[PDB]
Amino acid sequence: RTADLERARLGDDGLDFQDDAAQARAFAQGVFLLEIPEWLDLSAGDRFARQFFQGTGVEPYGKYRDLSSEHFGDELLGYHSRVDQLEQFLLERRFWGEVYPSEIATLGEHLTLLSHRVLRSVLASAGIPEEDWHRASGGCSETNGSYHLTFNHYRSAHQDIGLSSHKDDGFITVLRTTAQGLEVNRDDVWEKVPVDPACFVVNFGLSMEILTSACVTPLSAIMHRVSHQNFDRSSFGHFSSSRCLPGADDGIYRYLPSAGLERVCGSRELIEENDHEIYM
Ligand SMILES: C[C@H]1CCO[C@]2([C@@H](O)[C@@](C)(O)CO)NC(=O)[C@H]1NC2=O
Ligand SMILES: O=C(O)CCC(=O)C(=O)O
Ligand SMILES: [Cl-]
Ligand SMILES: [Fe+2]
Repeated sequence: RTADLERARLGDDGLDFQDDAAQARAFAQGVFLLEIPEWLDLSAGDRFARQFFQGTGVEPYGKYRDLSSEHFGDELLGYHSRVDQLEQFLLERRFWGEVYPSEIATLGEHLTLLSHRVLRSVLASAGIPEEDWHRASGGCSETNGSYHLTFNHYRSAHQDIGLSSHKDDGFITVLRTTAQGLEVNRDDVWEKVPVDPACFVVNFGLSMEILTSACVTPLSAIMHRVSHQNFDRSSFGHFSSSRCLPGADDGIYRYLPSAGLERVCGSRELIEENDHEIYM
């Protein structure tokens, strides 16, 4: 029914779970709760998620409904109506300063540095050598990855599932949710993720699963979905991927213990393949 997730916070040494066993469960499941720093203001992001889809009559964020992928030269970006209840606004970090409201780009930057700290804690626990982190993470072990700040709205009038079962593409997703609907399939049973507006939900994407698939303790990309919503719902997430610019793709790698990194596919290629199976 309801998943019982481990809870972590970022501290002086990195990710702090209650004990080492709890960290191992969290990383093995591929999903856990992360305490939101008390200084971090999420209210503008919350408002953007409630407004982005409403058009230019609605201030200050409704106008982002009018920015489609054409305006960015990148089919992933801008406003997208999906086949499920979900509609989205997606923007990669290279456009945040120019295109997002200033306070929304600020939020994106805070989340990038928090996620960077989360990812480095995970890479260390996997025993991957530090000098391989940059290439293994497509730049996300520093701040050279591809980062999408993505706003979600579930149109409860559409007779669809909220968002189909899927795995995220990348290494780390930091998910901000304040209402029921998110479900996870940790072990062949769907379970509700408990709502705690004081925590983010963190999960691993396909790139984390590929990277660690040959390690002693492989880490999984959690299968998750959003159930059919009878009232409206919104949320947003920060997604870290191997640099996947249209002209500069850092590739997707698997770590072979005692050997090094082996290339599996392209970063954008993984995203296109994954977006395909999610929706059709
Ligand atoms: C890379 C980018 C686009 C790909 O789509 C995802 C995907 O999780 C989803 C469900 O939001 C697309 O609808 N969203 C992102 O922001 C990012 N990662 C995803 O997996
Ligand atoms: O809205 C949610 O809670 C989840 C959204 C999600 O999983 C995604 O956008 O990839
Ligand atoms: Cl609509
Ligand atoms: Fe997701």
